[PDB]
Amino acid sequence: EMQLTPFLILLRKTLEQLQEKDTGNIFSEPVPLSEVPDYLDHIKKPMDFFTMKQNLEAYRYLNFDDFEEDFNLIVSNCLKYNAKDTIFYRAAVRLREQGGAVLRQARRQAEKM
Ligand SMILES: CC(=O)c1c(C)[nH]c(-c2csc(N=C(N)N)n2)c1CCC(C)C
Repeated sequence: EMQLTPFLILLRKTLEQLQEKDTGNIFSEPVPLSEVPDYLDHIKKPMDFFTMKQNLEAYRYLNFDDFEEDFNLIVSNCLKYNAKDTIFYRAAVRLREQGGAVLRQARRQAEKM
């Protein structure tokens, strides 16, 4: 229950804040399946911040939980695919932590709308 335009503005700002936490830009674009031929063997739904931006602009996120679910996929896919002793795995842990804080604040803003 709220106006659509301010909610989308909030999600755009939140998505920018989450991307800023991915300093290596390793989550900015889809995992290149040509370079990782086995990626889809066990990853059911790839996700990345560019796809999230597309989904946002296509009006596919109309509540906070659907936005947060796709962010959580970025994290969970990376934890699943990569071994614990890799930079990629630790980057996903760091994004989970830093992004979680961004998301809690953004949700508190939405609840005032
Ligand atoms: C495995 C994984 O989880 C990846 C995540 C989160 N991002 C990327 C990525 C984005 S862009 C790019 N570019 C090149 N040239 N590999 N790799 C990967 C695949 C990395 C390869 C080297 C195993």
